[PDB]
Amino acid sequence: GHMATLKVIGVGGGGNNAVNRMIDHGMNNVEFIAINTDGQALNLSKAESKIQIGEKLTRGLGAGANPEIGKKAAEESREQIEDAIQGADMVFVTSGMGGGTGTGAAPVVAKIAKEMGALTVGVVTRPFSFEGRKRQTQAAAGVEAMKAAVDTLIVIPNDRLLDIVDKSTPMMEAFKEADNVLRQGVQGISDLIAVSGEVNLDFADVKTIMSNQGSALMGIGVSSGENRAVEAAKKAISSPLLETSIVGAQGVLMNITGGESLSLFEAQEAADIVQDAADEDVNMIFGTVINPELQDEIVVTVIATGF
Ligand SMILES: Nc1nc2c(ncn2[C@@H]2O[C@H](COP(=O)(O)OP(=O)(O)O)[C@@H](O)[C@H]2O)c(=O)[nH]1
Ligand SMILES: [Ca+2]
Repeated sequence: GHMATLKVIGVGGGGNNAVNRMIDHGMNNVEFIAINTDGQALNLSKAESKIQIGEKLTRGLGAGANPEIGKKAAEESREQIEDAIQGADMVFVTSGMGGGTGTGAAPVVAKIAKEMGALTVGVVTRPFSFEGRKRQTQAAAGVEAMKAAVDTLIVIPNDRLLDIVDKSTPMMEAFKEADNVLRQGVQGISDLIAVSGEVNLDFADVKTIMSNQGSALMGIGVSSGENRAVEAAKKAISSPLLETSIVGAQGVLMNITGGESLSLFEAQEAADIVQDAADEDVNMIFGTVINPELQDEIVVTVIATGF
């Protein structure tokens, strides 16, 4: 055996910027892979592994808003993509839908990951409405192709970022908020793999919840004090940036981490928050971790599928 190998793959411009920001944030025990047609951008990537696709197609330029070029680029470079993926137990593919490279290449990358045996999760954005109808239609086709290629898919409509900014919030700060969805999803899985919990969840439970499902939610909530478990649970399933909310989820992996004070009653409260918000008879895979380093803080991690 071995400790489950996680890789995060950015595809196209937005995907590679997300990768750069995650690397800078400080994510460890995860392999980052940068994939792009655009050689200028790739040269500035902080990823250990860089794959320039479509060298013969684009000659180092981007795909110029043509998803067919992105797709053919990924197909041209299938063997480099396979080699980069090799060894992964789980692959996260992140990309902004609507352009030429991500829209076409990301679903090929996802297909390669899955056909190689990796549990494959996509986290992708839809374009802002101000970008126009063609962009939205191209992105929609990209989303549908991603859905057909991944085990689970998380979609972030960029329009939702307009819900969390004020008129002065810098664009890059809004982009960082979107980054949180993938980054915390990855970190929650990394944490599950690395610690043997008092009620343990491991990579086999992640596979059960995420394999061949469709839409997904991945969230984390942290709270302290009086109603900390309910508050943390509510935060975990809060989805202002998510196309897919908790509502309708029929399978949930939920892990609760706390100090020695973590109460049985609290654990039930948190479970009930998730079950009630889903408004379904949820099949739960429940975990608990006692970290005595923690004091009054409680952390609730949720992965929801089965929509
Ligand atoms: N949230 C977010 N969205 C992005 C970012 N970069 C690009 N986008 C979105 O992604 C779409 C495609 O852009 P890009 O990834 O550069 O295109 P590509 O390189 O040709 O695949 C754009 O239409 C934007 O909606 C980013 O850093 N954050
Ligand atoms: Ca564990």
